[PDB]
Amino acid sequence: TGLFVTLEGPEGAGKSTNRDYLAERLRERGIEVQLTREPGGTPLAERIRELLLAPSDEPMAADTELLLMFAARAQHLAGVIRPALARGAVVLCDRFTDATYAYQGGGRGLPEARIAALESFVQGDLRPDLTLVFDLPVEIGLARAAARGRLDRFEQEDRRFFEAVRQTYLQRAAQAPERYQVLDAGLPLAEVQAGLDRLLPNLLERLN
Amino acid sequence: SNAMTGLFVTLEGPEGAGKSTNRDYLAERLRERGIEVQLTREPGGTPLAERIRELLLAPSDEPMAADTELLLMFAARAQHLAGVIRPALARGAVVLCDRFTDATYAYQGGGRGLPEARIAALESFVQGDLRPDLTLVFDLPVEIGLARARLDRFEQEDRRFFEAVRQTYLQRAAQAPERYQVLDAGLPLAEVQAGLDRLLPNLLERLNG
Ligand SMILES: Nc1ncnc2c1ncn2[C@@H]1O[C@H](COP(=O)(O)OP(=O)(O)O)[C@@H](O)[C@H]1O
Ligand SMILES: Nc1ncnc2c1ncn2[C@@H]1O[C@H](COP(=O)(O)OP(=O)(O)O)[C@@H](O)[C@H]1O
Ligand SMILES: Cc1cn([C@H]2C[C@H](O)[C@@H](COP(=O)(O)O)O2)c(=O)[nH]c1=O
Ligand SMILES: Cc1cn([C@H]2C[C@H](O)[C@@H](COP(=O)(O)O)O2)c(=O)[nH]c1=O
Ligand SMILES: [Mg+2]
Ligand SMILES: [Mg+2]
Repeated sequence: TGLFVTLEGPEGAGKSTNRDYLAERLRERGIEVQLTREPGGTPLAERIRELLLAPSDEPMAADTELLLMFAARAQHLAGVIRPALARGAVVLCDRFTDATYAYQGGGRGLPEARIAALESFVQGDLRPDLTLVFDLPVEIGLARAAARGRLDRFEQEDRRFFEAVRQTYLQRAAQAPERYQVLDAGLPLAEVQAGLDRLLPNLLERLN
Repeated sequence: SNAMTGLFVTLEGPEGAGKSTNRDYLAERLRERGIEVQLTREPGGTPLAERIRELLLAPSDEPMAADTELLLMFAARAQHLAGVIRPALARGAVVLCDRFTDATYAYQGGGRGLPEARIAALESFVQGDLRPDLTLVFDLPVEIGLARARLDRFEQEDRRFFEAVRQTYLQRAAQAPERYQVLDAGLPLAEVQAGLDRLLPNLLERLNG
């Protein structure tokens, strides 16, 4: 009886920031909210995250990257997301399978059909009830993120990779607007959050 | 490098059957004949695949979902295939691989109860049409193997789990006998190894063919 909401977008778009904003808006209204993120969300899934992000002189096969992302997702679904939904909680999840389509499909060039096969394999028919896409020019997000220290495997990638990621998110949202809301994350944060405030009534609608 | 066909041999069987011992025995016999061998094992075989092995085998208070276990096994396999197995086959090596996808059917299918069709789907997903040229099944009563063998996640399972493992290997071998050889791993090691000596000419025939 819960509601599954995911947050998506390029690096530095404001996913993590706005996850916490939405959580407070919901919690102050007396709603139980479970916050989580991918890859990760459980101790084992966090170990898989570490493998996915750590640079190595050994190149990771694209299939390995895809399978690890879905292995972490399977564990996270079983351990956190499904139990929260069964409790009737709102789950706010920072990244989910749209990120796999964007990064592994758009970025890595893996066929959409292969990603879809694993989506069905891991999730069955489970999909987010609502996905918020925080869209902006990738360089603006990269500048906000201001990566410091050793870059992780995805931070190592070039602009073409991240542009493909961005465009894949937009393409997927355009094909199923009933499930997606695209926010202009290039707006000042106060304006992005006003946009979120305006979606609140509907979110509650889907929820109840 | 050299561009000739190699041979993909896998070794399978219940816990303590003698897979690892006999992989090394075969390696020594082939190297005595001056044949290039690539030794490897699963899950593992590359730095990343070995980190995945660590997650698969280490006990934890957090239950690992069966789907997670299956996907991790195949993620390690994808990396291993790309990094070690395919290149070895392309340069004409005999790959001697301690466990491969038959173990997935046996442990994740027989043991865990995951549907065979789901494992088959991932097999095709990860391997395309690639299968071992020869799979050696070291078969014996599970209690004998266990009495040979701190325990990892799989070693902690019960006897019915291990019987399912054993029987799954035998079933798969019976269905595709052109690809499998079942050895009686309950014999003394020297007799198991005499059996391996006896099959070496056929192994070499597959390598040359
Ligand atoms: N609309 C915005 N305008 C200006 N700065 C923002 C905006 N959204 C987020 N930021 C800032 O950008 C940085 C990255 O935000 P973050 O939520 O970590 O992004 P993500 O999780 O999408 O990578 C943070 O310092 C955050 O305060
Ligand atoms: N046929 C055999 N008879 C007696 N002992 C054996 C035999 N095969 C292996 N062993 C011993 O049993 C133990 C497990 O062998 P190992 O090769 O590690 O098995 P596996 O890799 O199949 O678990 C080792 O101590 C090994 O020397
Ligand atoms: C969830 C998910 C994340 N990723 C990447 C996006 C990010 O670069 C990284 C996670 O970083 P993040 O926690 O800051 O969002 O993992 C994928 O490539 N595929 C996926 O399915
Ligand atoms: C290769 C593989 C191994 N396993 C298990 C069998 C063993 O208990 C364990 C590997 O340990 P081992 O080195 O002794 O063979 O992994 C699976 O469950 N599925 C697989 O696909
Ligand atoms: Mg973030
Ligand atoms: Mg062994």
